[PDB]
Amino acid sequence: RRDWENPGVTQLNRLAAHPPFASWRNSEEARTDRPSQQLRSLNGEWRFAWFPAPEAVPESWLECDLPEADTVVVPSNWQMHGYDAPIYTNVTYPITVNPPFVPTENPTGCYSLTFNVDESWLQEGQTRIIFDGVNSAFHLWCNGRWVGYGQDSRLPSEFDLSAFLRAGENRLAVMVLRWSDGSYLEDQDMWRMSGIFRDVSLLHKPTTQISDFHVATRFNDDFSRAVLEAEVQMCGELRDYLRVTVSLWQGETQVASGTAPFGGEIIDERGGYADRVTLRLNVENPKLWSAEIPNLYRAVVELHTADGTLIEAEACDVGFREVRIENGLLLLNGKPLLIRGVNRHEHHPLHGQVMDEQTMVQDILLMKQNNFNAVRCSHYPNHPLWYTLCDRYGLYVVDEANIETHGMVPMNRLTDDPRWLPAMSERVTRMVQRDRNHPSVIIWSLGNESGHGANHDALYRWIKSVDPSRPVQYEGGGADTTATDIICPMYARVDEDQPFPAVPKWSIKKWLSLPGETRPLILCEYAHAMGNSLGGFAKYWQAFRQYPRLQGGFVWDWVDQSLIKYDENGNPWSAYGGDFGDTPNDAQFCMNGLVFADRTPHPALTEAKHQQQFFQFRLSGQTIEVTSEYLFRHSDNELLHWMVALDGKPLASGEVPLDVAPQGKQLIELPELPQPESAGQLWLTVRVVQPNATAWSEAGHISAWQQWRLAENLSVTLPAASHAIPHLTTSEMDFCIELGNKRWQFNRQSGFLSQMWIGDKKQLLTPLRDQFTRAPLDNDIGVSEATRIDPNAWVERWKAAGHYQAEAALLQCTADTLADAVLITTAHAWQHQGKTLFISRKTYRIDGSGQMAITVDVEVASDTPHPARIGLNCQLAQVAERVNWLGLGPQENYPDRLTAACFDRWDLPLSDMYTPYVFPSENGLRCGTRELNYGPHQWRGDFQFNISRYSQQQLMETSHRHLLHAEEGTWLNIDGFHMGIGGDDSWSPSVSAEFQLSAGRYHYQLVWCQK
Amino acid sequence: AALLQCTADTLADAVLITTAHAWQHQGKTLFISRKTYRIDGSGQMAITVDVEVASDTPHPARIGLNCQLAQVAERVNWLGLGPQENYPDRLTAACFDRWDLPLSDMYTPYVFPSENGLRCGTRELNYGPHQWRGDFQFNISRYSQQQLMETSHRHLLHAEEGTWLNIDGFHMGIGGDDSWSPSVSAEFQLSAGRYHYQLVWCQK
Ligand SMILES: [Mg+2]
Ligand SMILES: [Mg+2]
Ligand code: NA
Ligand code: NA
Ligand code: NA
Ligand code: NA
Ligand code: NA
Ligand code: NA
Repeated sequence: RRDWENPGVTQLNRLAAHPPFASWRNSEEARTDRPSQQLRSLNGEWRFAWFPAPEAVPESWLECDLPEADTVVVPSNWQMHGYDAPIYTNVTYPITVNPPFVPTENPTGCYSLTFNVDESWLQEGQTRIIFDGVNSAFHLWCNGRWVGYGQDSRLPSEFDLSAFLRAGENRLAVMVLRWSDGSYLEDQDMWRMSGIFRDVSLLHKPTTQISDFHVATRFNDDFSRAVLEAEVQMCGELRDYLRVTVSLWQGETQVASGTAPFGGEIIDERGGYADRVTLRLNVENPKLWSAEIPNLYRAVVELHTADGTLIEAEACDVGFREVRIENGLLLLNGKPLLIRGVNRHEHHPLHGQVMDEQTMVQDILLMKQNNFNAVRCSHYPNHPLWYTLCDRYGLYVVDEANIETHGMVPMNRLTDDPRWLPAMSERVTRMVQRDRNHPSVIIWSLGNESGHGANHDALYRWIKSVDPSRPVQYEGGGADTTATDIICPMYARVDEDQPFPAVPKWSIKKWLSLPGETRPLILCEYAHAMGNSLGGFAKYWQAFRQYPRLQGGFVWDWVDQSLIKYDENGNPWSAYGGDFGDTPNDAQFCMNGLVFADRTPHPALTEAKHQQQFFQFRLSGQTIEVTSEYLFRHSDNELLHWMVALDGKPLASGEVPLDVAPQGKQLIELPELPQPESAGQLWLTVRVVQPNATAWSEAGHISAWQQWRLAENLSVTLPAASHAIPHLTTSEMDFCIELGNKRWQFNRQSGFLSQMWIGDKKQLLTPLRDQFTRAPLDNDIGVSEATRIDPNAWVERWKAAGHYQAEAALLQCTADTLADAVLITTAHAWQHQGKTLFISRKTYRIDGSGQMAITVDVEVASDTPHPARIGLNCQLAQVAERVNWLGLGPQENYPDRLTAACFDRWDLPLSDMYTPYVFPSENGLRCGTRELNYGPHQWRGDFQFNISRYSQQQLMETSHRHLLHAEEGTWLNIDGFHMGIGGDDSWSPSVSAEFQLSAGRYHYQLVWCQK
Repeated sequence: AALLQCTADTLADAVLITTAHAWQHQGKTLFISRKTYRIDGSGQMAITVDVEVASDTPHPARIGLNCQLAQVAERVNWLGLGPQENYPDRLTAACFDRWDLPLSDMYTPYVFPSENGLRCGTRELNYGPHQWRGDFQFNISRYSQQQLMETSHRHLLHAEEGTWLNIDGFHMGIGGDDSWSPSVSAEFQLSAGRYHYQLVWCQK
């Protein structure tokens, strides 16, 4: 029948979808969500054999275990065990586009498991098996007998095993197909794996059972009163003595309880559902649920007899919250939301796509600690535990159907095809039937990148029909089609329009007011965090706050999809597309996260935390205006800590308790501040600290911060008169300056400071020369390849202009002696094939104080691509342990991504000045620095810089970070100016005009001396 | 202007004059100006200017130099934005080219006198025997900033001796969204803290 090549057959003998069941036989246990004897786990060691195609599987395998098979762990992806290679492809399907057919060489995983079943389970009731996740299709045999078939890799497939099992030992045989017609609906930008990668369990239910139940909560005008409505459905034999009791608990305190026999109200001319019943419970002053305060209640559903005998119990956590769109705004419990969200794939560096509680909790904590309050299930229903955690920890979830047909041409070829409506409907309907009781889920999504087809409109309507409690969104077809209640574009920019044909990406501000538009706009994806990114992040947030209908978005995305491989000596390294022999592939585009695969933060995470703060501040005189962006909670676990410092020197600090109501304000006046001892700039820094621990944070957690320049006192006092005078020594080849223990050497042919001495030690490995380029960032590269060059990408424009091959032509080099110093003057012209790209004019003034003032003035041809930077560099001879500086820090920061950094005195080990992006590039920069100290060297001025053991050349020539090798000495890069990193997207120039080096003529000055 | 430094150095083919001033008021240093004047054997005077503006003082109306030339010519020839008066936040209509106008046209007769006649993006200015080169903004007329500031009606203005010249490295926006509250957009307020600009003065 080749059921895996027919979208008309997505399952065989599969049981209906429903909310999480456990069939407790004790109510108290259901109330506490404790383990159930009726819900067993079959996770653990299984038998597994790999085959190249289903036709290669031996018939003996159904009856008897294969001796060639290995014992492996389940759940898991067999690619992670190395049976075959995992594939990373973005848009292009991993298989030939020829729906509904798949390759004949279809990797087949044969899993089997011998397990016990107690006679008590077979003597009464129904025993079903549940597969939470099987990629991508599979057939099922129990004791040699065929049971059923299933598709859709991201939702549970359940079958009734009652007629197949026997008391004692039993053997399951599961044949998993890597590819199937269902693969055409699973073209998400991520690794292509397969296997039984989610929990497998055994559930026993009484013959007469609770087959389904829906929990709803509607409120009155001010939410002071609510009604919990619970529709319960049963299967089995109807009897008058049967009853359904639904009780609601708030902790240990029972809040309400209701009981009733089956028999619903009249529905139509044929009557009503005799097998259903709706219980309604009133609740006064309910504790509302929100990401701010995740108050949860427990709903216990009991199926029993009128005499009081319990037959079975189910239950769920209930969160009293209302989600509705009104007058253009998405409201939660009547208040307009501000989505601080992120897209999150289920990815583990070692386990692939198998999730575990530990990892889920770790992601959630990091998210809430960094001011995220929402997550989007990109792009499929998640592991069931994920919704439980979000309910409890408090995160707004967008539940997304497992539907993506990005590779099709056009994108909606399948979604507009009625013969694919069935397969699509199951992926949407079975998702709703499974998660509709989770309060964390506030929005349903019809899928991702599948264009806009009629099937979308149909399913969009189906949801609005079955579940009115949640809005429905979908981005395909233009982000604003008839299949979405929310304008949810991906990578739409703040002010810049991208008028693509048929599916343009308008600036979000303009989008809201297009003629006739009135819906709220929340980007389903924005701020592509690939590599050194998130430049311009602060621009979205400024907009979200000013525009009521710009209600935020979900950053793309949470964690890099890098995998772990081992080298020749067992050393692990982060691998990406193509590193497994997988081809065609999309290399590093699988790494777009705010954190590395191991959950170690990327520098951009801190920018997100800052911009996403819940407290806004304003300064006026000595009064700080604190404004809360919370919608429901008072600042009951926050205190404001202020600190005034002069050029890094702490001059005064204090603490004030924060007592601000949601959306309210608090005025805090600072004490009379004492005038600073010397000259310099006074800086004010405030921080919001949570004194007490929470479920998601430790005591002392900093949730927000801000800075302001206070009084500045310009130094107007001339330094002491030098004692000695620098001596100049002109020679055919050099201009040497001597001053005590110091020696400066300027090569007259190159016109560069080729060397410096402090006593007997040389200070340079490579001369100090100008630099106008940088090792290409992922955003500089885009989709350009050696095979497919993108002339539009920044990297290509620089290469094409000769920026990386520019050779300096010495125009002038003269030496002059002053009354108290030696003045060296140079002028270089960088040219490429007769084109003068840049002209550098400098003057070095070495005085008796032993200081070398470097004054630089650059000219950049208006018709050459704006340069990546304008500074100097050199390979210092020394290698120190610490790096001390006065500027923006402590973490890496760039022009368009430095709002999170603060100005102060920072001190870090040299290694922290290097950001280990898997794909190497220019990194570690720190802007707005007035003083830098390394070893015996000190540079002063107003510049940005990066210092490490890796030269820009090595960084741009190396593909993986583990292949880098510390160079001799330390490479220093001091820039007077540096281009922005961009990041609105990573496949087209995204550096905003204000952050491009286009002034034409640049000036900057540095002073080098001993610390 | 409090003088902090004024030195002279004889070079291989020129004389270098270095100065440093600090403008104060009530013991507060508003701005600091550092310059060097380089005069070579060609008779050209290269002026390098680097200013510091206290971050806590209101952003200055402009950053440049001014003086009253003894000269009084009839024409003003320049290579920059023109031919009409243009300011940083109102120069889109101006075009870059070689303009040549009568001195009076370098003056805008606003009934209520104020700073006027400026021209931006100028790389070369020619007046009488003088020529200034660089990348500056400028206005030139027979009325001083002081007279314009103290005179209520344009008909009460009297032509001063010689010609008043204002060469700006940077000039604040004029604004206009309204005329009863600060309206100069942030990007047009001189708030960088440190400014640099250079000029070359010569004859012919
Ligand atoms: Mg099928
Ligand atoms: Mg895609
Ligand atoms: Na697990
Ligand atoms: Na908003
Ligand atoms: Na990607
Ligand atoms: Na508090
Ligand atoms: Na590279
Ligand atoms: Na006046």
